[PDB]
Amino acid sequence: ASLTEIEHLVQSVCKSYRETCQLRLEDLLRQRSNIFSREEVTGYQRKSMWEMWERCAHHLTEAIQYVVEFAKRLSGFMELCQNDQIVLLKAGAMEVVLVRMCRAYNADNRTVFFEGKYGGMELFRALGCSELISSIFDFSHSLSALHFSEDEIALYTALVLINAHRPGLQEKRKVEQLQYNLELAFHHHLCKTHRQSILAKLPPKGKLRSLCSQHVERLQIFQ
Ligand SMILES: CC(=O)Nc1cc(-c2ccc(N(C)C(=O)c3c(F)cccc3Cl)c(N3C[C@H]4C[C@H]4C3)c2)n(C(C)C)n1
Repeated sequence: ASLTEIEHLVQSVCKSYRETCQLRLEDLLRQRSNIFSREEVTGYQRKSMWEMWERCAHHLTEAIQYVVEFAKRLSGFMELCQNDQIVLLKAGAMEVVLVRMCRAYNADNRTVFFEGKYGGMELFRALGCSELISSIFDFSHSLSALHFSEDEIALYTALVLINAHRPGLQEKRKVEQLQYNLELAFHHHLCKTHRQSILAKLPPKGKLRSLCSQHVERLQIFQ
């Protein structure tokens, strides 16, 4: 599986990402100045956990939808069997959602974009999940320091999803072979862009898994 050919793989992945990222980077950057007032924040803090949750769960389900679209446009993903398609999405999707959040986060003032404006962690107080929210803000913050280009995220999240060590896989070797080509592609694009430095700054092995184990833990869905 050759080199001119991983060059096309890099371009292609980067395109799928761009075609499924839901909010454009430009808009997020532009809207940074648009912050929630002291009153608009109080409004959100007054609502019940249940209304926050509805709003949050709808935004998540749309985001997952986009992640699933992204996967479906990566080379070879659609050629894997259905059970394997599912096992990779079930295991990675919310991890990708989480990494995609860092583009909507603003290290200047510890704020994130949500429903048309930018807001600190206190916006989400009726959820009663200060610990979890707070550790999402910290992961988003130490990711914002890498100044991850859009293409690096696309390649990195392609590797979040395409992972042959997910328990449950049945054609492991065909996943391995997609994963390998994607790893080379990321490496090679880092070398083309002089950005090899970022490989050592990326989430320690398992930081993402365990933040997702913790996140998936709220099924407020049950009620
Ligand atoms: C336009 C818009 O608002 N989009 C939007 C909003 C959310 C969104 C949707 C849901 C969440 N929250 C709050 C949760 O994922 C969540 C929950 F629903 C229940 C308990 C704990 C958590 Cl973190 C958050 N958080 C978590 C952390 C406070 C920041 C932003 C963010 N998303 C995600 C798909 C990226 N996209």
